[PDB]
Amino acid sequence: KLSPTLGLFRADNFEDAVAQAVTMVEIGGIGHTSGLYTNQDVNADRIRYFGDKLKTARILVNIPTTHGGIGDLYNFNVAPSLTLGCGSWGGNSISENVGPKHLINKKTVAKRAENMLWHKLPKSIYFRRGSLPIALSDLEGKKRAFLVTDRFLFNNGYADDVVALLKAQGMEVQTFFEVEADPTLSVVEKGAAAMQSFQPDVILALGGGSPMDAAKIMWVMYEHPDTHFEELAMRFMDIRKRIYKFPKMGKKAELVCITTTSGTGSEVTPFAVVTDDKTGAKYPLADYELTPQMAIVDANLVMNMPKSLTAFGGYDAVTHALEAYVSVLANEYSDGQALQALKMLKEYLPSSYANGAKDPIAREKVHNAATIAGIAFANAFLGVCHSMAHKIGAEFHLPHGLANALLIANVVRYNANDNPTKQTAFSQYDRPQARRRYAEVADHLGLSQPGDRTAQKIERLLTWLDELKVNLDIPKSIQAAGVAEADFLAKVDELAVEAFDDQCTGANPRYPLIAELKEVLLASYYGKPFVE
Amino acid sequence: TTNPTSTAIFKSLISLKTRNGIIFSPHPRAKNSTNAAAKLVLDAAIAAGAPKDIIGWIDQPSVELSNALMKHDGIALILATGGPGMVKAAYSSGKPAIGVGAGNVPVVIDET
Amino acid sequence: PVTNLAELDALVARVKAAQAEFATFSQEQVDKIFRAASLAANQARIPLAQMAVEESGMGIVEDKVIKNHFASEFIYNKYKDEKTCGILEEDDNLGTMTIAEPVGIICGIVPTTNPTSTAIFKSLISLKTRNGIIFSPHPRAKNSTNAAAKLVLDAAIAAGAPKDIIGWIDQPSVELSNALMKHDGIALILATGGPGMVKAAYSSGKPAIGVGAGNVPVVIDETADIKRAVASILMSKTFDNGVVCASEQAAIVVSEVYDEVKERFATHKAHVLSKADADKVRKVLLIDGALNAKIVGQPAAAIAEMAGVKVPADTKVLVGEGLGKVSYDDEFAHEKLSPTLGLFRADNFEDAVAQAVTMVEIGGIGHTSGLYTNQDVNADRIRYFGDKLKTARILVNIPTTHGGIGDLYNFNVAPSLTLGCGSWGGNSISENVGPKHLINKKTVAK
Amino acid sequence: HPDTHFEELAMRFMDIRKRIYKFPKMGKKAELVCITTTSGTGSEVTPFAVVTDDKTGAKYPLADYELTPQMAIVDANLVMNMPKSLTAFGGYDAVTHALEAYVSVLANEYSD
Repeated sequence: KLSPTLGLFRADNFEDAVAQAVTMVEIGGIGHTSGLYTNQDVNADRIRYFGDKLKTARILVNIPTTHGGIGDLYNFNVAPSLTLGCGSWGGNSISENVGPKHLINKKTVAKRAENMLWHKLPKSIYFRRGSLPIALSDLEGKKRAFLVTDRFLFNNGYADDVVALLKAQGMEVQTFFEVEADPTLSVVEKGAAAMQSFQPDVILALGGGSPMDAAKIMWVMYEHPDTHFEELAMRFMDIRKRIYKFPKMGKKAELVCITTTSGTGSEVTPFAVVTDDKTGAKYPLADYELTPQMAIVDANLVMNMPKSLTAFGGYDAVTHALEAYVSVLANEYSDGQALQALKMLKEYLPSSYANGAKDPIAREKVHNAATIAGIAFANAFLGVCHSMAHKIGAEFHLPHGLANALLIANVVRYNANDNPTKQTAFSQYDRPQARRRYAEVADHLGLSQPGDRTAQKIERLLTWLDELKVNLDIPKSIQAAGVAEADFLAKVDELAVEAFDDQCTGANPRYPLIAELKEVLLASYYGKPFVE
Repeated sequence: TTNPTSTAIFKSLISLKTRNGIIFSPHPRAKNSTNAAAKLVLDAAIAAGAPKDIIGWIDQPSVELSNALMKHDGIALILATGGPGMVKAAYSSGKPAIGVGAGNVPVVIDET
Repeated sequence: PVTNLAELDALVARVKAAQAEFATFSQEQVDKIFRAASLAANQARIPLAQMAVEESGMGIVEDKVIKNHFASEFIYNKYKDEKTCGILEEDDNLGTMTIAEPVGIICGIVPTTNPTSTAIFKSLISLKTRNGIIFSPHPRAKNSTNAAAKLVLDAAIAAGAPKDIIGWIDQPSVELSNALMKHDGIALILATGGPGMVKAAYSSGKPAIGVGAGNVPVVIDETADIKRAVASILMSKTFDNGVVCASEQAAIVVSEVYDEVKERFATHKAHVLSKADADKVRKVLLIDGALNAKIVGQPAAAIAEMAGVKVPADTKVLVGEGLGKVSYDDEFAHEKLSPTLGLFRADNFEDAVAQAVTMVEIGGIGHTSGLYTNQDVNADRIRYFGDKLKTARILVNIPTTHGGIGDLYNFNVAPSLTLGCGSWGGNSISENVGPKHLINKKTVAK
Repeated sequence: HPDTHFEELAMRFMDIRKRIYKFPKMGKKAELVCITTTSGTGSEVTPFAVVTDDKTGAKYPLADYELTPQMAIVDANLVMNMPKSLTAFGGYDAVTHALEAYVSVLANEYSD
């Protein structure tokens, strides 16, 4: 009306008035203002019942929709009834008051900049024969303790030793031996629930592979019972996306780890793998707060562990090392002890494989070498072969450590390239050429004639590994490993596609594509040399 | 015509905020006072170091002139308010536009 | 069966009521639906990438799969939990409650270039806004899109969702699209892709924002190192045959560093070109004057022979010289969206700047632009250039894409997509989309 | 520990391997963030300290692993301008540190 005139309605009830109101506003076509006159602290239900139905810009209760009462203004802080526009007429177009950002145009300029590389380690480690008593001697008043182990090893006269030493000053403990070859999404929560019933304050990780890392996982689940778990995985998938925060531990428990298998560097790495229960979805966890603060590397354990599981672990470590050195993530830092472990292993593998426990020299030597390898790729990530072998082990239940050991050969032949600039990225930046690096390894072992070219040294290198791995009595084609090959061909197709993106990604200097993986897989299965 | 004065100074002032240039379409009803304000505010601005003008406004405003500048290429934006019929032609421009208007403003009173 | 306005309007009513009582949900319960939907869309990127490979027709698989990776994870990490239900903020001192509320029914337009990522994107953010979304797949790429519609809705349903929140079209057709796009019940529309498309979108009398791009120029001065930029834009140029938004369209080279850059391309798979093959490719480049629609995502050898000339096979991109003229009529001036590029011969810094500004305006949308130069000897140059250029976004010594070594290059940035504007007109600096663009306000004063 | 005197901090803990018996008990109410500046000293990682007396300058060496700072940062921005041959002095100190360390009887495989 816009004039000193008004028409009224005769409403029936609260809801009748509300209906008439909504119907009345829509006629304007712009939701601007609407008013409620009512009792105010006997009726809140009414307040926001009414608020729920009405879509103006702005609701006032027991207030005139203007400016200027007594003194300052009624109401004294509010935009004017004008200044409320919208970019649309259409309907329900809730007006918004105007601001200079509606009158101003933007810029962001992003800068070019450099990155962060890394080297971080667990603080505390011990290493000898009979470490255990003298290692744990420094365990004063840490009062509650929890065991993580496997029923095979707990079944052996091993756990008894540590619980006795826990009684030595006397700890309230409980053994947990209820993990099989893998983290499951099933034991993890029962273990978490049991210990959080116990509220232990020290966690004892025992063994090889699955027992330790699953613990870590459910360990952290004790730290935050509140959160769900995907986003622990989904949020933190790999390195260098330090975005943004931690699940917040160091809290109410510490980690003391005991390896048993010579060949896994897991007990130092901040890594974990968990498997889903429908279809076994892989979930990789990787961030440095996962590193245990306590690591002990005794030997007493493996004098009696038989061949060639020895070989399996050693070959896993071997793979870890050679991939780590050539990794694009390789700083100078990992090169030192990676080279060290590689050099020092070449003598003590044949002896320990042939001799043990008659040779209580080579066994602990290769144990330490494997630990050093774990030190190495703790910062340099894995190679494509590693997750790919994860896969081959996955479908055919093949153990880790030898599955990759069947691959390494062709793998470096894939790296055996002069300059294919087909898919490589940023080649001449920090990684001049892998071939040279390999040759440095070769002559660095002295595996080369003083007068040689690179490729000469390279073939010497992988010949060395060839009959070296001959020495340890392993099949040379995966068919010789006992695999039905018709289905191999049938299912290698999708095997390769998941082999591509399985976190490899990957410091692999060169891109693979789906095709090359397939060539390599078939060549390795037949023991054929992948060469082009 | 309802608020020929406050709106003009409003827009002009916030424009000089945005380091802008503003063009005015006064109503043939209420233009002389609006143009007087245009003078006055520009004069204040000039006696502060402003460029010789930042205001434009229409003398004897007419519909075809309004459509011509409203469809002028050089203009970057338009600010309309008032009659519903007005802002709808404003939206019918293929150009960015926002219109300040209102609808029927209802109040309801209960027994309590 | 989605074919006629009978069943179209029926399903409109269906999803529309479903939104009506969907919008009544508490934040801490929609969150679970959120997590589950994100997860279940998250793992199976490989399938829809693969059957996108078959349905759409071109392109590279892993680019597609990891765009799905990046898109899903960006979306979730992008919007973990931001208060969108009920009260937003309170002033008990003045009794001013500010709350928010969903908008309504929205249509979604799916281009063939990214038929998958866009759909999940829109749908996921919609269930964020407690919305209902309608899809207009392209008759090219619809089956994979509808498969995604199934899959994501199935995840949502196995979380407590109303029986549907998706609508999508079977055998999409233009009249159906105009009917729903002009349907009364719809509250908004989200279009992207062809310039011609979003203009009809704006021609609706209804709120609309379109995600597009213009010709993306880069300029190179004498003080930059050649091989660096050469590298970066080979990676971007080759990305799935250069079909991503905000990708290379014009190479601007200052005077005396020119032929050396050119042989640097010649030292690589790029094929320079300065003869009648200019016309030989410009025919199919712009046949109808409207950007002939099968150069899209096609390999360099394919587009060379299918332009009529035979080329060394491993070549990656063809390079055009007949570009001394600067205007619309140049087909190199328009965007290419294929592993092809044309360059300029600039005279000085300011010549290149002028050509750049003239080049951008042709796109009509200020989206992206690139400077390759020395960086701490020239700041005057930096922001001289910054002063003249009005794209959305300036990058110096950087490719305008996503994914280098490790995290991303650059590792914190919105995608080249997701950048729309409420206007086409000119200099319309794109803004990326957010839920406040999808949510309505309230303050109640006490 | 404001309470204790200081000799026995030195007198009690003179070198390595006499882990007899306890700590002065820190990790307490402050943390350590260290920035080296001189290329050639590994002090900012070592749990070592040297203090000199005031009569005659009696040397007091302190050595035990809880002295290690939890935080170490090694930037370069610092020494582009530090002149020759103080560069050489630090580098040669580090050189000595290394060659002695390798041949030391305490040398495990770890330091090699």
